[PDB]
Amino acid sequence: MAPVLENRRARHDYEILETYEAGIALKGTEVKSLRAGKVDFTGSFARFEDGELYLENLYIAPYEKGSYANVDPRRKRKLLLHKHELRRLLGKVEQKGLTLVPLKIYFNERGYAKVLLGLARGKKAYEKRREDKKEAVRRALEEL
RNA sequence: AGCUAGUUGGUGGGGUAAUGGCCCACCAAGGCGACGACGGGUAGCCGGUCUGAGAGGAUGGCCGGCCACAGGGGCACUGA
RNA sequence: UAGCGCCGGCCAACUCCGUGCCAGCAGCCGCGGUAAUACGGAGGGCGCGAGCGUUACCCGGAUUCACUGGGCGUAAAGGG
RNA sequence: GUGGGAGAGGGUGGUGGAAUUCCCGGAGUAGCGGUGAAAUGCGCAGAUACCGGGAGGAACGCCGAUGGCGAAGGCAGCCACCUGGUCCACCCGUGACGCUGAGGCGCGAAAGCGUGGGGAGCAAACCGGAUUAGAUACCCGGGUAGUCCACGCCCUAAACG
RNA sequence: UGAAACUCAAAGGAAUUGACGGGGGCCCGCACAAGCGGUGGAGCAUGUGGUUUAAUUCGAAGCAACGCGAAGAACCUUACCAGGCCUUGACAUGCUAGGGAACCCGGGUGAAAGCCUGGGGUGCCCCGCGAGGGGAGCCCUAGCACAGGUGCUGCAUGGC
RNA sequence: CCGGGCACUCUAACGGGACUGCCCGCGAAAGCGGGAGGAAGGAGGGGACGACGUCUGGUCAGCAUGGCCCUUACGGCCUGGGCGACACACGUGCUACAAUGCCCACUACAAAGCGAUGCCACCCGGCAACGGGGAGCUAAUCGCAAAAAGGUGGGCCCAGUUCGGAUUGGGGUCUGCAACCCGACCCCAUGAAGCCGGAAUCGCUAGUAAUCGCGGAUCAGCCAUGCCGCGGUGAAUACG
RNA sequence: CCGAGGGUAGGGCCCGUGACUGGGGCGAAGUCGUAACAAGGUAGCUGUACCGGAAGGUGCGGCUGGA
RNA sequence: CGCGGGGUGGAGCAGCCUGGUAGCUCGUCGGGCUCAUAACCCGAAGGUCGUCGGUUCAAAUCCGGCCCCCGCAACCA
RNA sequence: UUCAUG
RNA sequence: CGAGCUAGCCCUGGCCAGGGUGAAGCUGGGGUGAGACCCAGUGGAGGCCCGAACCGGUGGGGGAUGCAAACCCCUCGGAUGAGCUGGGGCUAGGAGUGAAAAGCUAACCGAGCCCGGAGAUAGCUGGUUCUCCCCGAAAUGACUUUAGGGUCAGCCUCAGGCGCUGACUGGGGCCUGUAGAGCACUGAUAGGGCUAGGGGGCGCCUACCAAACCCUGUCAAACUCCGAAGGGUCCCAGGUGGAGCCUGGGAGUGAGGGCGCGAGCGAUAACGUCCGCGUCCGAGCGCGGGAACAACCGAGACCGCCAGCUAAGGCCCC
RNA sequence: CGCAGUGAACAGGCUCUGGCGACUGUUUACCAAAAACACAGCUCUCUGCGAACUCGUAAGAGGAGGUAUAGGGAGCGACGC
RNA sequence: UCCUAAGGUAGCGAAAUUCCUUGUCGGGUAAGUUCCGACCUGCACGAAAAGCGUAACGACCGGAGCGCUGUCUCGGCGAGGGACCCGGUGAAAUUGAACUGGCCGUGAAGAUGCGGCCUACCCGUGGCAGGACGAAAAGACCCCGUGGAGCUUUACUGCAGC
RNA sequence: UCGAUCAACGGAUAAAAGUUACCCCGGGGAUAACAGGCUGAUCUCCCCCGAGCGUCCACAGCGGCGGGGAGGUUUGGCACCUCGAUGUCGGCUCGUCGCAUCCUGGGGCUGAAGAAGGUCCCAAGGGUUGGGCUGUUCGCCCAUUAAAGCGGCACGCGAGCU
RNA sequence: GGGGGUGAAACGGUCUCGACGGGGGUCGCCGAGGGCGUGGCUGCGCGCCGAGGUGCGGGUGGCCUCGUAAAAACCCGCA
Ligand SMILES: [Mg+2]
Ligand SMILES: [Mg+2]
Ligand SMILES: [Mg+2]
Ligand SMILES: [Mg+2]
Ligand SMILES: [Mg+2]
Ligand SMILES: [Mg+2]
Ligand SMILES: [Mg+2]
Ligand SMILES: [Mg+2]
Ligand SMILES: [Mg+2]
Ligand SMILES: [Mg+2]
Ligand SMILES: [Mg+2]
Ligand SMILES: [Mg+2]
Ligand SMILES: [Mg+2]
Ligand SMILES: [Mg+2]
Ligand SMILES: [Mg+2]
Ligand SMILES: [Mg+2]
Ligand SMILES: [Mg+2]
Ligand SMILES: [Mg+2]
Ligand SMILES: [Mg+2]
Ligand SMILES: [Mg+2]
Ligand SMILES: [Mg+2]
Ligand SMILES: [Mg+2]
Ligand SMILES: [Mg+2]
Ligand SMILES: [Mg+2]
Ligand SMILES: [Mg+2]
Ligand SMILES: [Mg+2]
Ligand SMILES: [Mg+2]
Ligand SMILES: [Mg+2]
Ligand SMILES: [Mg+2]
Ligand SMILES: [Mg+2]
Ligand SMILES: [Mg+2]
Ligand SMILES: [Mg+2]
Ligand SMILES: [Mg+2]
Ligand SMILES: [Mg+2]
Ligand SMILES: [Mg+2]
Ligand SMILES: [Mg+2]
Ligand SMILES: [Mg+2]
Ligand SMILES: [Mg+2]
Ligand SMILES: [Mg+2]
Ligand SMILES: [Mg+2]
Ligand SMILES: [Mg+2]
Ligand SMILES: [Mg+2]
Ligand SMILES: [Mg+2]
Ligand SMILES: [Mg+2]
Ligand SMILES: [Mg+2]
Ligand SMILES: [Mg+2]
Ligand SMILES: [Mg+2]
Ligand SMILES: [Mg+2]
Ligand SMILES: [Mg+2]
Ligand SMILES: [Mg+2]
Ligand SMILES: [Mg+2]
Ligand SMILES: [Mg+2]
Ligand SMILES: [Mg+2]
Ligand SMILES: [Mg+2]
Ligand SMILES: [Mg+2]
Ligand SMILES: [Mg+2]
Ligand SMILES: [Mg+2]
Ligand SMILES: [Mg+2]
Ligand SMILES: [Mg+2]
Ligand SMILES: [Mg+2]
Ligand SMILES: [Mg+2]
Ligand SMILES: [Mg+2]
Ligand SMILES: [Mg+2]
Ligand SMILES: [Mg+2]
Ligand SMILES: [Mg+2]
Ligand SMILES: [Mg+2]
Ligand SMILES: [Mg+2]
Ligand SMILES: [Mg+2]
Ligand SMILES: [Mg+2]
Ligand SMILES: [Mg+2]
Ligand SMILES: [Mg+2]
Ligand SMILES: [Mg+2]
Ligand SMILES: [Mg+2]
Ligand SMILES: [Mg+2]
Ligand SMILES: [Mg+2]
Ligand SMILES: [Mg+2]
Ligand SMILES: [Mg+2]
Ligand SMILES: [Mg+2]
Ligand SMILES: [Mg+2]
Ligand SMILES: [Mg+2]
Ligand SMILES: [Mg+2]
Ligand SMILES: [Mg+2]
Ligand SMILES: [Mg+2]
Ligand SMILES: [Mg+2]
Ligand SMILES: [Mg+2]
Ligand SMILES: [Mg+2]
Ligand SMILES: [Mg+2]
Ligand SMILES: [Mg+2]
Ligand SMILES: [Mg+2]
Ligand SMILES: [Mg+2]
Ligand SMILES: [Mg+2]
Ligand SMILES: [Mg+2]
Ligand SMILES: [Mg+2]
Ligand SMILES: [Mg+2]
Ligand SMILES: [Mg+2]
Ligand SMILES: [Mg+2]
Ligand SMILES: [Mg+2]
Ligand SMILES: [Mg+2]
Ligand SMILES: [Mg+2]
Ligand SMILES: [Mg+2]
Ligand SMILES: [Mg+2]
Ligand SMILES: [Mg+2]
Ligand SMILES: [Mg+2]
Ligand SMILES: [Mg+2]
Ligand SMILES: [Mg+2]
Ligand SMILES: [Mg+2]
Ligand SMILES: [Mg+2]
Ligand SMILES: [Mg+2]
Ligand SMILES: [Mg+2]
Ligand SMILES: [Mg+2]
Ligand SMILES: [Mg+2]
Ligand SMILES: [Mg+2]
Ligand SMILES: [Mg+2]
Ligand SMILES: [Mg+2]
Ligand SMILES: [Mg+2]
Ligand SMILES: [Mg+2]
Ligand SMILES: [Mg+2]
Ligand SMILES: [Mg+2]
Ligand SMILES: [Mg+2]
Ligand SMILES: [Mg+2]
Ligand SMILES: [Mg+2]
Ligand SMILES: [Mg+2]
Ligand SMILES: [Mg+2]
Ligand SMILES: [Mg+2]
Ligand SMILES: [Mg+2]
Ligand SMILES: [Mg+2]
Ligand SMILES: [Mg+2]
Ligand SMILES: [Mg+2]
Ligand SMILES: [Mg+2]
Ligand SMILES: [Mg+2]
Ligand SMILES: [Mg+2]
Ligand SMILES: [Mg+2]
Ligand SMILES: [Mg+2]
Ligand SMILES: [Mg+2]
Ligand SMILES: [Mg+2]
Ligand SMILES: [Mg+2]
Repeated sequence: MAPVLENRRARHDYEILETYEAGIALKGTEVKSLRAGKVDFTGSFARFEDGELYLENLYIAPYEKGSYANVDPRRKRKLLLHKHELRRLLGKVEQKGLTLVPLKIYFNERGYAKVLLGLARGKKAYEKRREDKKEAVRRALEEL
């Protein structure tokens, strides 16, 4: 029921080489909050641990109908890919120096949520500032 | 930014070791106030101490002087 | 018995490793994004040493309340 | 003080023409208006332009300026009245009467407000026309308060040299 | 008349060098204008985006990437994917060392590579009519340092 | 083709020639407007040439290279596939959409080139691509080679056509161990879209644009219509 | 009589708090316009009034820190 | 609870005439412009016409009736 | 003389 | 005809005890250049304040055939004003007057009262006065500005004429399409088999997820291949009865109701409502039973009788 | 001197707020006195005087022996905005 | 984006207006459907049928405190005038006759009167009011009347006036 | 032969709309609102079947889908008495009754260790509070209580009152 | 206290919009996770009972030798 979400800083931070419509296996209740918009990806990507992907460190609120049936909210959820795609990205992590970041969590005609993963390079826009006068002149005094 | 009505002054007392509205009677309208009265906040004050180039700024612990307090407040007695 | 601070500049004393805008540092400027003399450790150094640092407070720097010792066109400031 | 001087200094009272609008009459005919270009609008109900007469309001072209006066605001047709400031000369008189001034008091553009009056132009608001993505704006048509007078308040300003 | 809380490490004045201007002046270039022929319409070729894919290798991204690196992709190229495989290896040597030392011929398994496999067997250092032994190139085995990377980073770089 | 021979065109060295050099007008001078002679004019026309630096431009995938990472794999070998896929979009080009055009024949006219495991003359065979002999060339000597557009005179008759040549089927030749993904051509069928193009946009100031072919590179073949060069015909306009 | 203290009633000053609200600072590369600085594409700023989501616009006047 | 009024493109709406002839703005997709997004320009495309049953040759059109939405009433006691 | 933003 | 109440106005008289606040002025002072202004005093202003008379009537209580067809008590509002009030006067009926309520206008005003038209009209309610005897309804249809009324027909009576025709029955002959029942049609249908179009991957393909057929099942007011009881009509008969048919006079009635049966509406509710066939009450509750009780059961009251037999119902007593 | 001194009688309960109406008034005689009506004030409109308007068939009268700062009507109802 | 002539401005705002509604928060109270202050998805405020304020004022209306109290928990006592007794004068509305019990039924559907039972000597006086569908007013609400008025109007038709 | 949405269609006028809470008259229980009645759809109660819960186990407690009643207190339906009047909501006052019980007294089961409680059977003899808000019955609360009963009696009660 | 409504969207008809692991099943040859294997093929099969060996030997039970009976230490302390 939720619209397309946004990984705001990752869309505006990492260069998206290509995408995948991945999948998430929700571990039992973390559904309606993601169906109402409670998701914040800041400090999260999708990390493998030697066989499979987990969407790491994603904070979703435990739903308030479960008065005591809450879940640890920022966890590593079992992401879903294909198997050749999965071992492909498992290779590509060590081939190219990537980081695998989500872009959105959008729903399909089966009424399911799919986390749109995407590749990174870094998109290094960070300006290493040119040297001010009071360091260039003491480097020049060293050069004297 | 006005304040004060024992407030300001006199006379006559009373009390005090003693002057004094220190307190009481009667009369007189006075006393104070932008040189900061009144109200509020803060504060023991000073020799000093610290700092400062000096002027000054801060501070008043210990030591020394003085006031005030002795659970808060009032009150006299005794006695120099 | 020798420790504590500090080593980007101010401020005396610099390399390596680990970290990768994270963990963290910080008094200001700012460092941190994969070669970090600014973070964490080691080496080395510097300062002080039974102390070294931090904090708060005060004075100095602050000529930044200017009496010594500032200004007022445009900088804050001329009153219509 | 004596003699003058210049001045949009201020206030009162008149007064003059141009121009705008409106009215009235004469003529007039298919448009005028408007912009960068248009439409809105005004117009065959005789509009625009043109002539003549009248009303009435406001500002005063040229002179006129890099001018003058005023303490500041400001102040501009001309006349008269009342009146301030200021300057020159004479060196005539007073004999330091001086200067600045917190608080005061007065003046204080323009806007604004009150009570009347006046209302021609201009014109916030407002309505329309385009404009533009949108336009609450520029541009254009209209259009009230206001602008104006008198009294009375407001008392700010890039009240700046 | 006129605060503080809180916040900022600046706010700001003049001036300089630039950049910019829907600012000016002057001057220019196929920049416009004047022309002629095109593209965009169509079919194809090639390159690219995207999608697909097991992979559709990667890089280039306004001008200044897009008939470009690619002045030759059936395999080679090929870096990619799939599968068969090999491990100090296609290679550069250099060491310890039983071995074979230069090398030729095939057979079998196999998609090929690879792996398994049998017949001829070295002048020379040499003391040699001697048994031969130290032992010099090269080559295979077991190892060693290492080779290798079209893996990343052209904001760490040279070069261009 | 030579016998005689080099006159020339040429070839490729070395030289000259063009500099405001002359003269006039303007002008302080530089220089400008013009003229003459010259083959040429006021940088004669083109190249190569691209400053200090910017875009933290591009390339670690041409190489070199610091750093980090893989080291029975991210290395290495091979077979096969892909790099060519396709719902579409884009960029650059090519052919087109015709009668100034197209088809067949015939005859001209270039420079630049490039070739001993190559270019292949000239025959024979095959309509043809090509195949079998084989001449010459170590190449101003032989070859690619035909030049095309032009011209000649025959066709077509404004027609989606004798325009167009995409597509698809069939017959084949070469290269290569190998043409199915995916080669090039040849031939015979096929004959589509397309009848000058939206909003926009590009190229060009003289041998330029336009049109036409040729060569080369890499290369077994080739994707080539691309690129790099060469010449043939050869404009309009630039008021400003 | 005065008298500390207590009460009552009403003042003053200061402080905490108060649904809600007006603004203010400050966040993350939010939305919305483009007001300013270039004749900021309507010269700007200010007084004041009115209006307008909003910067702002317009009127009257000033100023030049505009031509 | 009863009247009457709508249902039409992603949304907002014209409509559709006895039934046969369906569109408009914005949005959309592709292009063009732009350094890039806006804006603007060019090509189209999109709809079981509220479901359902009815007479009809044929329904979106006309007749019912049912579901959502709108506007009304729900008065006298 | 038009025309908003990174 | 009334403004003798009241509402307003005109003229002319009256009335308002007493206190209190302290306005403008005026006087003096402060101030200033002059003032504005600010103090004190003085003054006496007011739809000013408290408050009696007076006017009014706010809240409550009493009163309620009262003391009174508006009162009394307590409490209140105004009380020098838009005041109150005496006298003299004006205005009058769709008109006056109104500080507005449609209030007031002679004790009841959305149009006074009195007389007259006028014995208005009343589809309405009431009421209708002696006796006996005979016969005796209806509450239905059509139409109504009609629904409580009326016209006509139906039912009723009277008189006359006609003379077995009448209700009822028997015999015949028909008509019809209800109850039943059945799928022959129009539809709805349940299970199984067969098999056209969509759904599972869809190339032929896969469960009654699905037409027609097919056996077996059913249902219908708007279905009938059938279809009775009956009912209607005609004829031939029985039928002498407050039977009929016709003409004329007089009507009443057109609010019906219960019960039974057939149905509708409702809920397979109502002493519900609307019909059809009756019946009964209406008008027979007059009587018996039902405990009582119009319509249930029995039965049609001319009168009498201290006779009898009986119906429904009873038989222990009441 | 009383418990008590307007010693009896007459003789205000007050405050905080909020609505509505500015206020004082006036009304529904005889169930409503109010948040109604009026009210000064505000604007609109009409009327140049044989005035509009009103009453009356007409004269005539009110208007008014008034004259736009005046009358008639309508609305709102002090004041502030 | 459609419609309009135009889409409600300021100021108010669950209101004398808010249906849902006791909106939802606050405040007061122990507890507050009312009150006050707020927020405003205002069925349906809103600018001279004026809007929002407003000091004074009000026999207005709403809500709180304080004081005081028989208003009340919850009543009590006492006086006076009636009431009650006696003497005097002595009305009234109403009235079918009444020799007028209660309950279960029943009946025009709410009985003293009918049936069954159960109580019950005849007659008063003072009382309370439950019944006699008590009285009063030929319902004042509703309906019918082809009634009647008042009033309105872009009902119809006239007339005044113009 | 033509002029009728004279369609209110056997056609009142050739021509006609509203309102009355300012009302008035004649009438009606022919015709409503209150109440009663008949009914019992709805409402309240208990009653069957028992899927299914209740870890297990239909039944301690529950009880789908459905069914059968009772009671007349709700909202109604019907219009039968009353419109020549049956005064009408609530409160006060006084009560009285029913049981389908809220306590209290008994008791059964219990998923009843004890204390509690739940549910069901008997059981009206006695109770069943004081407040805040609202006109309120009813509710929401406040503080209690052993419990703060559900009703009827013309939604008891106005010839008793407000 | 009841009526309405959702707390993943065709008034049914499918699938984890496809994939990830966790459960189970299918397919094959890969010959082997395990193994009955299985016949063309192709033997004389060598363990007891035993003692010993390298530079001064605790180790090392057959890591080797060998039959009327006897041979070498592949490593460890290693002055
Ligand atoms: Mg940064
Ligand atoms: Mg940086
Ligand atoms: Mg710096
Ligand atoms: Mg002493
Ligand atoms: Mg003293
Ligand atoms: Mg100092
Ligand atoms: Mg003390
Ligand atoms: Mg003490
Ligand atoms: Mg002493
Ligand atoms: Mg140093
Ligand atoms: Mg970290
Ligand atoms: Mg540190
Ligand atoms: Mg690193
Ligand atoms: Mg480092
Ligand atoms: Mg300091
Ligand atoms: Mg200092
Ligand atoms: Mg000084
Ligand atoms: Mg400044
Ligand atoms: Mg200044
Ligand atoms: Mg003047
Ligand atoms: Mg001057
Ligand atoms: Mg002198
Ligand atoms: Mg002004
Ligand atoms: Mg004003
Ligand atoms: Mg003014
Ligand atoms: Mg517009
Ligand atoms: Mg004004
Ligand atoms: Mg001023
Ligand atoms: Mg100002
Ligand atoms: Mg100035
Ligand atoms: Mg100035
Ligand atoms: Mg431009
Ligand atoms: Mg094209
Ligand atoms: Mg084309
Ligand atoms: Mg690419
Ligand atoms: Mg390029
Ligand atoms: Mg290939
Ligand atoms: Mg290949
Ligand atoms: Mg080896
Ligand atoms: Mg880096
Ligand atoms: Mg570079
Ligand atoms: Mg040249
Ligand atoms: Mg590298
Ligand atoms: Mg790379
Ligand atoms: Mg290299
Ligand atoms: Mg490899
Ligand atoms: Mg390629
Ligand atoms: Mg092309
Ligand atoms: Mg041709
Ligand atoms: Mg060549
Ligand atoms: Mg040959
Ligand atoms: Mg050659
Ligand atoms: Mg040649
Ligand atoms: Mg073209
Ligand atoms: Mg164009
Ligand atoms: Mg070539
Ligand atoms: Mg190529
Ligand atoms: Mg953020
Ligand atoms: Mg601006
Ligand atoms: Mg701007
Ligand atoms: Mg601008
Ligand atoms: Mg402008
Ligand atoms: Mg400027
Ligand atoms: Mg505004
Ligand atoms: Mg602005
Ligand atoms: Mg404006
Ligand atoms: Mg459409
Ligand atoms: Mg729609
Ligand atoms: Mg009503
Ligand atoms: Mg333009
Ligand atoms: Mg623009
Ligand atoms: Mg923006
Ligand atoms: Mg008379
Ligand atoms: Mg009067
Ligand atoms: Mg005086
Ligand atoms: Mg007085
Ligand atoms: Mg008075
Ligand atoms: Mg009275
Ligand atoms: Mg009084
Ligand atoms: Mg009074
Ligand atoms: Mg009084
Ligand atoms: Mg009289
Ligand atoms: Mg009247
Ligand atoms: Mg009347
Ligand atoms: Mg009358
Ligand atoms: Mg009569
Ligand atoms: Mg008559
Ligand atoms: Mg009738
Ligand atoms: Mg039947
Ligand atoms: Mg059938
Ligand atoms: Mg049929
Ligand atoms: Mg029949
Ligand atoms: Mg009738
Ligand atoms: Mg009878
Ligand atoms: Mg009987
Ligand atoms: Mg017998
Ligand atoms: Mg007294
Ligand atoms: Mg009043
Ligand atoms: Mg009255
Ligand atoms: Mg009053
Ligand atoms: Mg009254
Ligand atoms: Mg007069
Ligand atoms: Mg009013
Ligand atoms: Mg509200
Ligand atoms: Mg409320
Ligand atoms: Mg509360
Ligand atoms: Mg209350
Ligand atoms: Mg409203
Ligand atoms: Mg108005
Ligand atoms: Mg108000
Ligand atoms: Mg009052
Ligand atoms: Mg109260
Ligand atoms: Mg009492
Ligand atoms: Mg008796
Ligand atoms: Mg009875
Ligand atoms: Mg009897
Ligand atoms: Mg009684
Ligand atoms: Mg009665
Ligand atoms: Mg009656
Ligand atoms: Mg009638
Ligand atoms: Mg009348
Ligand atoms: Mg007429
Ligand atoms: Mg007629
Ligand atoms: Mg009719
Ligand atoms: Mg009346
Ligand atoms: Mg009235
Ligand atoms: Mg009754
Ligand atoms: Mg029942
Ligand atoms: Mg049942
Ligand atoms: Mg009952
Ligand atoms: Mg009835
Ligand atoms: Mg009645
Ligand atoms: Mg137990
Ligand atoms: Mg009881
Ligand atoms: Mg009752
Ligand atoms: Mg009563």
